[PDB]
Amino acid sequence: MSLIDPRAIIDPSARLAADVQVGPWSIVGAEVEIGEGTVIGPHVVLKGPTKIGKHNRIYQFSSVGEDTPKYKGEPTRLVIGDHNVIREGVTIHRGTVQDRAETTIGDHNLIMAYAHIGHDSVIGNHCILVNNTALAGHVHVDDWAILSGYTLVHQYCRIGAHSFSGMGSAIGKDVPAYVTVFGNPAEARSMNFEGMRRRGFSSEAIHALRRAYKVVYRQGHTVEEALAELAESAAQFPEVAVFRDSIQSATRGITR
Amino acid sequence: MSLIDPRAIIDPSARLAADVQVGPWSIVGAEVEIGEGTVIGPHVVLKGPTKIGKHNRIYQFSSVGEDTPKYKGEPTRLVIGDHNVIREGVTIHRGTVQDRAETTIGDHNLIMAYAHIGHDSVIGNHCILVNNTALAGHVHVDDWAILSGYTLVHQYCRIGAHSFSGMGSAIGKDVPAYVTVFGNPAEARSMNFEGMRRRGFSSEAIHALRRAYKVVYRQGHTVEEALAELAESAAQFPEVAVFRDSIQSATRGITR
Amino acid sequence: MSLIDPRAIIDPSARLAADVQVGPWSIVGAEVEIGEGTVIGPHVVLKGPTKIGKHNRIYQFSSVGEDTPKYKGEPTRLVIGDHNVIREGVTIHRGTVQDRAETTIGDHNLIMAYAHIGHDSVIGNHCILVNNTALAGHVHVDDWAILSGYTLVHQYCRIGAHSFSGMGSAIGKDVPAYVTVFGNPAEARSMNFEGMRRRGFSSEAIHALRRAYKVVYRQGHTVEEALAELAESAAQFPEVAVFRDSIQSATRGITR
Ligand SMILES: CCc1ccccc1OCC(=O)N(CC(=O)NC)Cc1ccc(-n2cncn2)cc1
Ligand SMILES: CCc1ccccc1OCC(=O)N(CC(=O)NC)Cc1ccc(-n2cncn2)cc1
Ligand SMILES: CCc1ccccc1OCC(=O)N(CC(=O)NC)Cc1ccc(-n2cncn2)cc1
Repeated sequence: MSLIDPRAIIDPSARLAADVQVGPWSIVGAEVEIGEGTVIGPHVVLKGPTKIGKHNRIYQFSSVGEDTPKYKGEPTRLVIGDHNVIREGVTIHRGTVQDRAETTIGDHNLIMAYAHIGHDSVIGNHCILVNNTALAGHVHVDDWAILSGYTLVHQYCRIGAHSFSGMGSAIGKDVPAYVTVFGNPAEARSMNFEGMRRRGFSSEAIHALRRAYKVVYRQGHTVEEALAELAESAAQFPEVAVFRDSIQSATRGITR
Repeated sequence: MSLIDPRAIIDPSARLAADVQVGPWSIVGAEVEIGEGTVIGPHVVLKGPTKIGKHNRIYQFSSVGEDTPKYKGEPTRLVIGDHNVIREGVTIHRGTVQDRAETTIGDHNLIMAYAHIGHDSVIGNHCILVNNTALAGHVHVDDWAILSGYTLVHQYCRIGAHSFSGMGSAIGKDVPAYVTVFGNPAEARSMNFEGMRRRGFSSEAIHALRRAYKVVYRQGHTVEEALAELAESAAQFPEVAVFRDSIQSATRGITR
Repeated sequence: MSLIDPRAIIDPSARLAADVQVGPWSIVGAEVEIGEGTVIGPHVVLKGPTKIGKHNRIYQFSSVGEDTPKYKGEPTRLVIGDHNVIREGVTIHRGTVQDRAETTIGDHNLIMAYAHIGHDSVIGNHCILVNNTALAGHVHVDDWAILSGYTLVHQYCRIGAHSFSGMGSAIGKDVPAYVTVFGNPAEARSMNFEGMRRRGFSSEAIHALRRAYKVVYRQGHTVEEALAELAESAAQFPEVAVFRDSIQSATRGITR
């Protein structure tokens, strides 16, 4: 009946909205802030400084807000947005504040059982990290990306918007927006046309993206050559600009 | 010491046989039925509608009977047989009743630490799912199959009786009965002759199965041509019929 | 306030040093011995016969000292040294005493989330097992080895001192000291020069080891031929002797 179970431990410094639910044997640690409509299951460990937004769901056996591995006492933070689902056994680490490297998760994400979000990672909105996906640290996952079960992501990799990885992919380089990748080591296969159609992209945009993939991957061009050729299409289609920008911001080279 | 620990939470609608043991801080949810001689460890989450048979053992940090990912309020079920061992951290999801697709586990299975059994999967008898094996959903695992640690199985795949996967195999196609598969992506290597000898298969049946593997994999035959060539041997040896039948029922093609 | 939380369960046969901390809902099982300065987190399961040394930290949802898979009642043990960190969800199994095959962990090790240490495994000092690394059983990990996230190790493998595995590596053979291995199946790539520099190895020692790698992997020599050509260098440099000794004691062959 009581929203906060009497068997839960709520640190005196934690700040909760009035309707937050916390299950039995859960720990809401010092410096944890939890927003309206959030439901914390039983057996959850929350550590701070962490901000959890509204209408989130965190399942049993999760450890959210764990320590970042420059100096002792350096402020760190984890920020989670709204309408996220964090399934059982998920581990999420905090990130450093002063260098703008906090760990941050946006809205409407689904982080499935035993997934791992390493320190300083940034997840956008509407992403899906399937069971046991592991982000080593400093990984950027843009909107609508889907990482299938047991995908591994090397530190500093960028996962483009609407990209997709096959199960067991081992990502060591950047994944451009819309690109589908598979295997260990991951290799580019195609584009996520299915995702584009579900998102309501025009047939013209999809056609421009199919041509864009060919320019980058099938016409023997260098990254510099491909970027120069994409400028025109990118200026005309915002979806092609999303693709072009992801190749431009690749620091680890692109997955091929 | 009381069989049902006073620190566990037992829903009034749960039905436990008189000798059932439940450890501290476990939750036995509504519509969970537990049979004679079953031992639930501490820190277990059981959710229903779920039926657990006799003489099972469920270890700590497991979540058994989690929600399946057509309509709101559709009755779903999980059925577990007898003499099974579900180790720490295992996750098992329920499945839909209406279409006869509930999640089902038979008898004498060993489901090792952090293994995942996705919605609508069906496991037979005497199977071994090693640490972190993950069945995406709608997977059928036939009797005596052994999936080595960290094996990944794509949705709708069928794992044949007495088959074997090496550690870290990523299975995207059906695995015929007796076949040994390895790697990411999985590739067929041989037959599990060691398993046949442990089961007491005759020298004649083993010989016929060795010839059958060659018909399918080493003589350039198409699946259709292979199935016709095995017809005679399958009528004479029930074990060859198991192999032929697994290739016949392969909807995603066979692992090569 | 109290060092042993009143919500923890301490078996009457367990032996703890006076200053041991045990968090809420943790179970310190029968025949568990815990040394000075060790901190057991909440939701931890410790099973014995197990010895845990001094200044260790064991995190939530870990199962340490679980049963090993000759006869019923054969004495089995797990021994952990000092200054180790065992992160969330780690599973560590005991090993047999009679044949001197107990599971042993030395000092200053870091065993990261969901790692698995199988029965009869031996971990030295200053090792790092990254998230979800799994040692099947009977694995020997020598000092300073680093196994990246999701590394899988086959039973009976030896991981040499200062060696390194890339994320998702599937190790089926021995890894010589200082060697870097990657992929599924694992392949030798180079030497851990970064590790050598962190240990303050001389310029001569770092150069003799680079020469040693070439003798074994780049000059078309057989193992017996390579061991002969290393004999002179091993006599002058103790670090080359460590490399030579790991190749000489390889029972499953060397990773190539
Ligand atoms: C074997 C590893 C594994 C383990 C567990 C699950 C799947 C696994 O591999 C398959 C996989 O990752 N996907 C395919 C699949 O299961 N589709 C349903 C991608 C995927 C896409 C979307 C979603 N969800 C969207 N809302 C809820 N879930 C789920 C998965
Ligand atoms: C590194 C991944 C990994 C992680 C954990 C364990 C093994 C792992 O890989 C090895 C593996 O999966 N097997 C080999 C092995 O450990 N044999 C003992 C298959 C196997 C066959 C049978 C059993 N049983 C256990 N109880 C009864 N049967 C266990 C394994
Ligand atoms: C995706 C799998 C994965 C999952 C989780 C983490 C990393 C993962 O892969 C990367 C990886 O395993 N390493 C690279 C890396 O993260 N370096 C910081 C090796 C490594 C080396 C040293 C240490 N630590 C030393 N002291 C404390 N930790 C950590 C990792």
